[PDB]
Amino acid sequence: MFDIALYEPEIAPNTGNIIRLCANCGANLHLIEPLGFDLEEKKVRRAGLDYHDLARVTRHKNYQAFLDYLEQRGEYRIFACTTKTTGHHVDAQYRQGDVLLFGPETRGLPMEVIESLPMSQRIRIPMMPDARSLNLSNAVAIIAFEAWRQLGFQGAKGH
Amino acid sequence: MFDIALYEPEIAPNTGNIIRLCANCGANLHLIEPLGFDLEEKKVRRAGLDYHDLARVTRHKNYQAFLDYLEQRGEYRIFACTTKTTGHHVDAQYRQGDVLLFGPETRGLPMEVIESLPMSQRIRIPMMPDARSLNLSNAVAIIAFEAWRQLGFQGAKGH
Ligand SMILES: Nc1ncnc2c1ncn2[C@@H]1O[C@H](CSCC[C@H](N)C(=O)O)[C@@H](O)[C@H]1O
Repeated sequence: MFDIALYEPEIAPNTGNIIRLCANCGANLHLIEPLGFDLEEKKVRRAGLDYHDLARVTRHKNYQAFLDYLEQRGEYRIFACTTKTTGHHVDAQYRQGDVLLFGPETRGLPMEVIESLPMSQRIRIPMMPDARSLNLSNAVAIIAFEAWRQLGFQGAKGH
Repeated sequence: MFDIALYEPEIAPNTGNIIRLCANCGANLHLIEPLGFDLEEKKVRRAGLDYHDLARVTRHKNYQAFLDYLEQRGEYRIFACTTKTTGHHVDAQYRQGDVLLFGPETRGLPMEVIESLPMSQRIRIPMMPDARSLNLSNAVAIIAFEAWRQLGFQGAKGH
């Protein structure tokens, strides 16, 4: 129903956490190369997963490959998840086909990518005043579960 | 505000993640001993933390020490994150003074602790069927940011 996309993810445990999370809320996961890690079976199993958990995972050679993929697939909206905007994750009206795009742990999303999208499709999780940024998988968790809430948790156990 | 409490946390990176998270949303963090790890200065620095992040952290000898601390301080409600209930994190009405209680990664909260609280104060995060459990930090993030949302993000940058 909606997808999650990591731009050049750097830290493996984060991507592990985000794979569990996508299974939990039923999102597909997009990893835009280059990655700071391999999905080697031995590291994947050490973190309590296996090859079947990596079915929702699609790799792309670069950002433009990722855009070409979405166009040739169906209707979509990209949301740029960044500290560098004024609009909250709760003020966006989410819908089937949306893509939540997240920046790398260190540099964050490139200015060009964020600027390619209108204000309405840029979203910041509120933070205490003396705070620089959330851990990547925490940001994905928060924004993913706000989108899912707005979609009435379509497809959840007992719901 | 509201607080977060970890019952016998076992895995260090999770608790590191959760200390950053408490600073980011301005919650106090309660660690109920025994822990599965030491908080040695060299591991704390390796995980990108300092004195200021560790001021938010209060340790308790056991569950009852944690309860004694809370009643010596004012009104409070404990909310337990558990799979053993029907109520979603969204369906609870959170309020200033509430405490979000989380079980150890490898064990979950003791039956007795969950049973000590009424149905309304037991909460589960929605899950798609037959999905691996969330990383503990992500579960804390989801429930913490729902409580914060209901409190209109009191105290966030520019509020
Ligand atoms: N408050 C917030 N709102 C929205 N997304 C956030 C966020 N905090 C982190 N993220 C997401 O998590 C990614 C990794 S954090 C990167 C920021 C970097 N440490 C810096 O100095 O700026 C971000 O690019 C963004 O997509």
